[PDB]
Amino acid sequence: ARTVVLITGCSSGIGLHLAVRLASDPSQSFKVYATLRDLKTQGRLWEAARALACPPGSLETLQLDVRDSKSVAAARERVTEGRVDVLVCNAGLGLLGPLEALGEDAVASVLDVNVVGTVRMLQAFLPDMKRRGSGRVLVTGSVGGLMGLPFNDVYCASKFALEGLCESLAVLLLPFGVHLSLIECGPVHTAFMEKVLGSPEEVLDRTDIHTFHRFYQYLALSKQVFREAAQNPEEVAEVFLTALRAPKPTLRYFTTERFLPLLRMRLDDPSGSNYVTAMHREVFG
Amino acid sequence: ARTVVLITGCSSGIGLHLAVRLASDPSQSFKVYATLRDLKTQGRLWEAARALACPPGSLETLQLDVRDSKSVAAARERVTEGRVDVLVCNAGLGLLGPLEALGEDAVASVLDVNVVGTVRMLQAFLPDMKRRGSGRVLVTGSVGGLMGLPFNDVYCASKFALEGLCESLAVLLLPFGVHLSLIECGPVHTEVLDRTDIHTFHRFYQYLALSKQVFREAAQNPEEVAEVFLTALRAPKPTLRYFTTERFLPLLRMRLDDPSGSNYVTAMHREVFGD
Ligand SMILES: NC(=O)c1ccc[n+]([C@@H]2O[C@H](COP(=O)([O-])OP(=O)(O)OC[C@H]3O[C@H](n4cnc5c(N)ncnc54)[C@H](O)[C@@H]3O)[C@@H](O)[C@H]2O)c1
Ligand SMILES: NC(=O)c1ccc[n+]([C@@H]2O[C@H](COP(=O)([O-])OP(=O)(O)OC[C@H]3O[C@H](n4cnc5c(N)ncnc54)[C@H](O)[C@@H]3O)[C@@H](O)[C@H]2O)c1
Repeated sequence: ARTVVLITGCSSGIGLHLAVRLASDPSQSFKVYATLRDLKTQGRLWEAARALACPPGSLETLQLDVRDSKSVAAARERVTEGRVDVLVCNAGLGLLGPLEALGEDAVASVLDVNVVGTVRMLQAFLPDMKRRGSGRVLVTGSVGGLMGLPFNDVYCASKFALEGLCESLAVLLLPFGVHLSLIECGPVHTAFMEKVLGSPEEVLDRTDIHTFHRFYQYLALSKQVFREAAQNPEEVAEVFLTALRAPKPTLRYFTTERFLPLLRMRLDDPSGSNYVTAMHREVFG
Repeated sequence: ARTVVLITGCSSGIGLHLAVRLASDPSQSFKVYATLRDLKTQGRLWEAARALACPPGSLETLQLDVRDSKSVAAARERVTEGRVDVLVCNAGLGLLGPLEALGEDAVASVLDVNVVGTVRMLQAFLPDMKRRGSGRVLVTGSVGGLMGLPFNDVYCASKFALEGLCESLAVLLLPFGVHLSLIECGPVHTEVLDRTDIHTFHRFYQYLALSKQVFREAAQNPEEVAEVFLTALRAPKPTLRYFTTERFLPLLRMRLDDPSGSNYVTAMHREVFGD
């Protein structure tokens, strides 16, 4: 087709869905390069695609491991049209747990994938859009990049780190015609969190009884939030899509006004003391 | 003495000035574990402290490299007292430039030192505090951790990573007696050509030039920053943030005013590039 979109992190969730929405889109507009970290895990994208009947050629998958800077370089050359209209930054990793119980390897893959991963991504793909003076970069936000969430500290820094990188490049990209937009999402129903929790034992050995106590409390709180407010991957799909569509795009797109109030309280209290109060209260009463 | 403080990056700047000020406080109450990356760079500290009259024993130095879990562990192991009343997470690194011009290694070091290094201290030190149900963590934050800066993306992400990381413990730690705080700072005294394209190149150079003017306009002294740390340190109800200046408050308030990030991007693009 004609608008060339490239998405990172597609064997499931937001990537998968964002991918097949676009490949299936009726106006047959974009050609979607669904990249997966490990190509062996692609059957789900494929059925998805068939399930919505993406016309043949509207979608190609590639292997892209955001950890691997050659892997990135590699994907790129495999893009036939010699351009990327919209480049969607989506690969992520979660990390839930008492600060002092997280593995060193794990704090480093979260920041490698979440932060270094978007960095390596944008580095490979931004240059050429700057040249053409046209280009669109979409980056999956998280409420956790705007406000701090008990027991998700490392995850929070990466989401927070992502707004640091983005609003920073946004100021420089203005005049190029390359538009950067983070897509902040609240809880999305994808099993991003299924991949996230060690077991009681781990937690147990790893931390104090008190803290061990606060974690299940959050855990039970979060679940309830989840079950009461998560959106579907297809909903969020639609949000990249609109921002994607918009002719003069803002820096942020909300997938929900859900947390809006709370994001305001923050902004309204610079000592950051009020927000802490609430969160604390809302999470542990 | 009694308030045992452990502080990172102290051979120069805020670490040096915070380390000694404390050691020489007139209430002769803090014990200062000033730690450095290379002990072969510790003259000024000792010189400062010697020149400042510090109670014999009030100051000591350990070799910590926040990039090394094992180096973090031993420093910890060297705190004879057995508690840590004030842990000062201060070690940081800048990284500047055209993003597509930054090397992978520079990028990962700034994330290792600025972000993974505060994770390490915190995990070395918060459990004991939780236990005591007492302990203050002051963290050296930045302005660039508060809002985007052209040609500083990695840095800004590291510093923005700090905020969320600290903002996150701030909520949990509440109940255990521990308090966390970032001393938000402004400027403080103390391959490109090949890797980027023309337009990006000039902006880059335009940015630099203006930026060195503003630093000299803005830059405060370490002496001043340490005074904010100290205030914070005495706050019975110490907030999550403390600011060493109000130059960046307006901009701050702007940013929090338009959630879509649009105004800021404009204001700031404007500010760095006039025209
Ligand atoms: N699930 C939620 O509730 C939620 C909320 C807001 C934002 N997010 C963000 O959305 C994105 C996708 O999350 P999801 O909910 O779809 O979870 P998911 O795990 O279902 O999908 C994430 C995708 O990227 C991943 N990925 C991990 N490591 C990778 C690597 N090295 N290279 C390439 N890809 C890698 C996964 O393999 C998967 O393909 C991430 O940025 C996540 O942080 C998720
Ligand atoms: N100076 C400014 O204008 C300014 C602005 C805001 C925030 N900051 C922050 O101040 C902190 C550093 O103070 P500075 O800016 O005066 O820097 P500096 O370069 O003067 O500080 C040097 C000290 O930290 C170093 N260091 C580097 N890696 C280290 C590590 N892994 N462990 C321990 N020490 C390490 C050296 O050992 C030395 O001990 C960082 O958080 C920096 O981001 C400074």
